[PDB]
Amino acid sequence: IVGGYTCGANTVPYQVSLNSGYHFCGGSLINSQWVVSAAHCYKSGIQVRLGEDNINVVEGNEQFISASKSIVHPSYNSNTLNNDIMLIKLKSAASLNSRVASISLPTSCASAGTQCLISGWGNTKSSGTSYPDVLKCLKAPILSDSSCKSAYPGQITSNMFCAGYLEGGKDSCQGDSGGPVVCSGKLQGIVSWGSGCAQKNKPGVYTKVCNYVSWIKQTIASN
Ligand SMILES: [Ca+2]
Repeated sequence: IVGGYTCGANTVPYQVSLNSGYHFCGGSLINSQWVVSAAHCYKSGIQVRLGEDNINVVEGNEQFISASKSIVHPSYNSNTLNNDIMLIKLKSAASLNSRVASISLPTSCASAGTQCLISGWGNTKSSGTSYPDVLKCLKAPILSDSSCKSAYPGQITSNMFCAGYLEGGKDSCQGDSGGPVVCSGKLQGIVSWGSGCAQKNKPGVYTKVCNYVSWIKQTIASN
């Protein structure tokens, strides 16, 4: 399968579903008490759902935990989606196992051409509305900054990256907001935006997590 595929149950154990009566966004578990997501996913009364596969069915590996806190990045701009990152505290610590695991923070930024894993539940159709119910996966390289910016002129900042193919076809536009981009076992990206939807020269656009690591560590330790 060249593109969107079915991950397999609990193959991506750091993957979280944010629920407000429905699944509205994804997120990543970074330690037993904290989740990172996109700031554009900011909402009151979240329930964070861990160990999911089929989000409509109780399949036995779940943990359902209310969010106690959310902290949107102080420089988040909801017009440009610059600094599209938010931290979510769990009311109770999650219980960690094979299917519920934390993802490490990067120690450096990943380079262009690095193959990454993008995951989520969101829309599959470049042209229509089709929302599947088990965890979906995509493997794509990080594009060069040039390639990214020339696809979205004036719209890409240092705190963003693109991943995929300049011919489009395979993309995570609405492909599940808030969800992870993981490269070499490290969390590099957060599913942020993408003008169009898998259009020719319209990749996915991700929050460049490697710029925020000091913010994340300082903030979680203080909160
Ligand atoms: Ca389930």
